[PDB]
Amino acid sequence: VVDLNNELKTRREKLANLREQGIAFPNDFRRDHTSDQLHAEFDGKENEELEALNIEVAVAGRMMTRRIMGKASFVTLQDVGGRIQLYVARDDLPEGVYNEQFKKWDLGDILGAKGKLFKTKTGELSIHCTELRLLTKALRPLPDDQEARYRQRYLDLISNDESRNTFKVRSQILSGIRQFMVNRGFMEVETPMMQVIPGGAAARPFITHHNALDLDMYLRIAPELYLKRLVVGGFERVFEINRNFRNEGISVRHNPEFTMMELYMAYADYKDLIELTESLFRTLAQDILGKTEVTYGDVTLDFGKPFEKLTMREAIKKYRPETDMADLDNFDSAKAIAESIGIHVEKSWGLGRIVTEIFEEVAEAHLIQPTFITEYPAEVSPLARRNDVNPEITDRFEFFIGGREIGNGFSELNDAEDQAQRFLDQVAAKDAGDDEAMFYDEDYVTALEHGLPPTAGLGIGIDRMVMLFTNSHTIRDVILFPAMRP
Amino acid sequence: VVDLNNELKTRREKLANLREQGIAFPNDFRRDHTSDQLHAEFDGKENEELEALNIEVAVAGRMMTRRIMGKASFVTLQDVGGRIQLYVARDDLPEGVYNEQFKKWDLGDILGAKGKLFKTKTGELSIHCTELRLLTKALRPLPDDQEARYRQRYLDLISNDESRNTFKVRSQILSGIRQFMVNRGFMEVETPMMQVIPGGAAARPFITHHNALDLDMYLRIAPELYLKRLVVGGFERVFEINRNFRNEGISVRHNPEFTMMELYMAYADYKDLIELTESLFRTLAQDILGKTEVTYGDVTLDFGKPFEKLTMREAIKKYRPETDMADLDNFDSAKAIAESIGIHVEKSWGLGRIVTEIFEEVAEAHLIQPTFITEYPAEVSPLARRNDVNPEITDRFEFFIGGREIGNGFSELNDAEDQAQRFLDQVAAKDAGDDEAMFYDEDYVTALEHGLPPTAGLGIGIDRMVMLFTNSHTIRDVILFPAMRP
Ligand SMILES: N[C@@H](CCCC[NH3+])C(=O)O
Ligand SMILES: N[C@@H](CCCC[NH3+])C(=O)O
Repeated sequence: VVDLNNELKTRREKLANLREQGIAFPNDFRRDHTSDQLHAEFDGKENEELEALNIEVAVAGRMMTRRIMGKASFVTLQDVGGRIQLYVARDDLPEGVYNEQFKKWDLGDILGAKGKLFKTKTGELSIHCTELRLLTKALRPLPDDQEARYRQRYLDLISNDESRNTFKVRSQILSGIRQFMVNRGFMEVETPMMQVIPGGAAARPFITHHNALDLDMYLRIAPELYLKRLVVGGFERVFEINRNFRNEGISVRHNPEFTMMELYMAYADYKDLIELTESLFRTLAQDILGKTEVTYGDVTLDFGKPFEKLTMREAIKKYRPETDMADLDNFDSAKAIAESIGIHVEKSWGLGRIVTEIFEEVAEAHLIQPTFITEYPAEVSPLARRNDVNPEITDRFEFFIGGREIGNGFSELNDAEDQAQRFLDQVAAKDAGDDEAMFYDEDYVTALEHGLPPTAGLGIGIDRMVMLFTNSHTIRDVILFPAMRP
Repeated sequence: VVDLNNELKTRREKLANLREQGIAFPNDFRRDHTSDQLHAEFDGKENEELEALNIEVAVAGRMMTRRIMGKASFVTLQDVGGRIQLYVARDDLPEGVYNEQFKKWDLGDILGAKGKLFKTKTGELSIHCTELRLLTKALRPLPDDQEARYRQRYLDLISNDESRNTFKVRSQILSGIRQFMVNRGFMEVETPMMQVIPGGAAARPFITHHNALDLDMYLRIAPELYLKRLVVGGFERVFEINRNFRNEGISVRHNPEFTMMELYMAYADYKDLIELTESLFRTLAQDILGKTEVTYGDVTLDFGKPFEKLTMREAIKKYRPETDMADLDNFDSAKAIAESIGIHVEKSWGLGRIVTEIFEEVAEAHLIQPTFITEYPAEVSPLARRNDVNPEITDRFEFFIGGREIGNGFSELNDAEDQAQRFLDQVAAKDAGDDEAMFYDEDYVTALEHGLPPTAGLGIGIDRMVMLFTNSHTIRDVILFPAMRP
């Protein structure tokens, strides 16, 4: 309440005094151990050992908790790898430090300590300090909606062990993805974030202006088209992990800027990539989580049993059994069905979009276990190769875990004449009402004209993947600094 | 001249015919070797061996060159890892293929081939084809200012072996940087690209608007301030490799969006990072280039001899020996010197800026061998810890190789009261004429108030590093898709 402004004014005056005494913010203390290391190597030893071993250490961290017992105290110190106990004794430190200084410090303050190890009555490992000092004065006290954890992630990180575990694991996932890709000869590239024409996905984009060149640019909604140019140029196995910016809304399972991986391999089809995705997940879970059966909320995600495969038509029939599939071949009856399950059909929608929507509604949520849905109507797949036997559908697949879309992949359209026509279609839909349709891209049609080998491309939502790997149930739990509404 | 439009119209009609015959863009051919692999494992064998070994292969690539010799031909095929020879014989292929098809294909076309290996009269390894077919029709012919190589990098990549070598090595550098960092316990993070207030460097930024939140955002000129928040939160060894966007101009050694690495380690100072940089380069060169002495243009960069260390004052005196250092302590005389060497002094400049400028001019170009310049006036170092003995300078360093700045690092300012005052300074300079000054950042002052441990941070220009590693002499040689003027 008002506790805070007193805390501020006290911590304030304490610093102005520290300045008069000398150098308030020293940067010469050097530690040599972190809690996790100390615990790891020494929690298996007893006090008869330690006293005789006489192993001295130096550590630094944030003073979390301090139990003052007159002429001796106990402080809990928290560093990058955990918390460690300190026994602070007035006579075992230099003269005056414990009284004129230590007792005058505050919780939140960063300290440095050095002393021999031992174990307290409780069995906890501790450092009997011979030296201890203030490194950084916390002008503000430790912490105390749940959106506070997102406006000031450092506070959350200091407090919540799980967050720090979550992100540590995120790094392990990326590191493991890269290790995996390179092992299959994929080379990582960096294409532009700014683009003169945005594309490679369906989304309203962010506009920016290059002051100098008098030119509007765009934050990339996807790097797809540039990565395919690299395949034209002869990089036959490229992948890229980085942002995309979609001017959508901050609806919790969304963030305006997220992390995606795209990978392309020439002389392969969507199947080759379906099978690649399997190994990616099944291998990462095993390596990063030890087990193949993985707990996510109420369910146990079985990454060990072969991922399920259904075509869209199959999925529609499986989750809406009363469905007369024959109605899905006709426009009026398919619109009837779509509206009978409560979908508002846009004026710009054609049959394939309607069917795709119906699938979205009736089935997506039920795909809890790792699932691949295949064979999408051409309409909704502007960059995908047509199917040989049925041109009305494309060699395309989506991938779902936990009722969410974790992946997307297809046999690439390298038919430039067709690719250009699908752009005109996308441009028509845009004029017709679709704020998410694609822009026509001449330079790309051209790149294709020079020849794009047959190729299969795969996109994967890195954030959502981490969620399923760390048991997070909002994307804001896997993004260090989510975009917060003012 | 007009050759092109004939080539187009011919390649056009050839495709319309292919469509009538069947599926023009097949995606079922599967290769099993790349040129580099074939050359690597088989260029050490003679023809008496090969004929008896009878090793069959399948490959695919772009038809680069075709010497038609009547009832037999030779084609050069180029894939991700090089070129490989094909012996195409009318009778050794299925009936009709060589005449009704092969001879009707074009250069640029992507093909797939299968056949037994052997060696021609010249000693070159080749594939005596039993099967060969068209995968992708090149509706446009192969290639033929030098800016063409940048407007259509796929063309350049197809033609120029060195480009493809350059980028392959870039990947190796990044991969090696990450390997290096993680080996020292650094954890990689991803902070925002969009930011409500831009900062962490001096540069005019790119503005964008989030349509929904009615809020202007900015492309990050640097991620510095967010990475330091992570150190407040307890990640004591973080690093991040990703873009920065500076609304500068496309002046060849610049690109509006480039790749930077930042790394922070708590309980360390600028020295600890100077020494880290040494190992980074010396180790990468050795690993990636085999040698420590490395050729760059006219000079041999000696990464083996200990990097040179000079303070700015030292450097000024070394490259302008007639300089009376005493004049550098006074404002009018230091401005006199600056203007006597042809520097226009801005109305908003103070002594430290003037001296820094003088250094820039007189010395930067001469720093050819790996060099660290230390001790920068406070004025030009808004986020750096003051020096204990001399508050007028900061514990800061720049790093130079080849007359260019490859690095930047300092002991971090964790004095919130001072940090806020330096912002007011930056805000003053901005109002006074500096299009590159910093914005005031409240949320950051606050993060510091909660306490930032003593820390040292290091920034490194990844692109410029690659240049020096691949002998490129423009940044546009290390960026797959440089920003080209319309
Ligand atoms: N660009 C796609 C991912 C790759 C699709 C296959 N070419 C997306 O944003 O979903
Ligand atoms: N943010 C700096 C790099 C890190 C400086 C040390 N904290 C730059 O853009 O040059």
